[PDB]
Amino acid sequence: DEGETFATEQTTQQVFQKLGSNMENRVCFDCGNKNPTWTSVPFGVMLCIQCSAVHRNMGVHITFVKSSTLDKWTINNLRRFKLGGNHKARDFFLKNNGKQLLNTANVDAKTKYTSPVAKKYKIHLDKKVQKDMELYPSELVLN
Ligand SMILES: [Zn+2]
Repeated sequence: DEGETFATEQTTQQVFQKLGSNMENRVCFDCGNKNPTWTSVPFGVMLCIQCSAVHRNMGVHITFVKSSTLDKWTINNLRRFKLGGNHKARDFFLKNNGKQLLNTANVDAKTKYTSPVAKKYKIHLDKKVQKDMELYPSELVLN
């Protein structure tokens, strides 16, 4: 549980700075609104304020949200964005015949985030996060 301490603001900023270099991470993963600063932590994706409200209403059983710029981030939570982000998520969905779920319109979020491809992705990302916790138990190392 060495990774449950809160990360420093500069580490938090550098994490989201790194994601921000990829264009996929500059648009909301659910609706494509520009410059999302909210997040769905378990899926490691960036969300606009509106979709942060959609996710919040789904319940913690499915997701929970945090602001990249207004909330304190734990080490373990930041890991999901070192290793995740919108580009990694989208690439997994494309490979796992789930491009229909990536549309910015006419997709219900609960269906999106409880689908098989979504559940396999969270497991995929969870393994990467567990490996990172074992190699880097108390600190967030960018490469
Ligand atoms: Zn959105």
